[PDB]
Amino acid sequence: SGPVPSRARVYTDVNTHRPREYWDYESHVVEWGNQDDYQLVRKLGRGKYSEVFEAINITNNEKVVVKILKPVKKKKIKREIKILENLRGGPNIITLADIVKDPVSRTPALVFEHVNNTDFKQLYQTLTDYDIRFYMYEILKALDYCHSMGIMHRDVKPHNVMIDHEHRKLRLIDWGLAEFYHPGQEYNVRVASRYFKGPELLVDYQMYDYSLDMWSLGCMLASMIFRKEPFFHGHDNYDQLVRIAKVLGTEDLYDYIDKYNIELDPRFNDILGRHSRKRWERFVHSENQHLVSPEALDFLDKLLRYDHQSRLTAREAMEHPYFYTVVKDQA
Ligand SMILES: O=C(O)c1ccc2c(c1)nc(NCCCCCCNCc1ccc(-c3ccccc3)c(Cl)c1)c1ccncc12
Repeated sequence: SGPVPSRARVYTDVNTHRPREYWDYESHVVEWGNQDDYQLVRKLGRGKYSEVFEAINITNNEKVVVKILKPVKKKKIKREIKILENLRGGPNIITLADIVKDPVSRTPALVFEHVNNTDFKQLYQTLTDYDIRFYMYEILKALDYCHSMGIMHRDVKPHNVMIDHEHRKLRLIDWGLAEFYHPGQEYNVRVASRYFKGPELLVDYQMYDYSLDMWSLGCMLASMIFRKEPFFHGHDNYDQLVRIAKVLGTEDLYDYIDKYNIELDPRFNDILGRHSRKRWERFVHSENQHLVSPEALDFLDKLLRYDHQSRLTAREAMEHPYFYTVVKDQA
């Protein structure tokens, strides 16, 4: 008869109450600066939609990052631009500094603030239980902010979180998959990295909301405190749901399906099976116990839920006991 609809249980109407121009990005007009103000120094990394360079602004001699965009639909470029401008200034959101086009190739590029990225190779062994709480809280500062601004990020993952540990500075980057939230809108489920896709993505439930981001955050936290990168190591989109089902159990998954009347792809009909809801203690071992704790496991369990309505919000997460220590130190 159809899927049951869903509404975000926070920030539901934030966008309706704004002027059309806030979220109607398709009609945004963009001011292309001259790429010749910036000279590229070196390639800092590529990806599916872009390549990133360290660059220098020749007018003020300042270090900077230029993100040249591989061809995407014109709407998506305006979308990312509109969203960085609405989010500009917000806590731990990367700052868009300029929007330039190349003179000859006419290909567009966004110019961002430079962040001395701390080497994550040596950062994986000098990570204390406090540092994970501290930097997890910084991510929620940014997630709660953009959720409160009506924007879901949809691509939270390690490669999209930068840390300058020297100065305890964190930045949430790549907003090219982010969208505005609009009650009742149906979204594209083919988003995010495969290991961070939320169950609502894998069962093709299009009416999701900010809580999508909390699942991803739960996948990161789990890989951190258990030192298992990635925590749900599926071999494709279908098996990714099975890898989740082997940890969360099937009983809750089929409950979720019935609650929202989601019709399950028949490809799933013979690979899910019957699996119990495991206990988090299974994943705890000598090399990772120094980060696992009763609070962390409680906080993790309240993030990784099938039903997107029941995951904590970003604001609820900050008020969890897991962060009681970093919240007092910020005083
Ligand atoms: O496209 C954009 O908008 C954009 C904007 C600006 C920049 C950009 C892209 N790309 C840059 N270079 C790409 C490098 C890859 C990121 C490295 C991943 N970082 C691991 C990592 C560590 C620790 C944790 C963690 C989590 C929880 C608790 C403790 C630690 C996590 Cl989760 C991940 C860049 C460089 C310099 N300046 C600006 C930008």
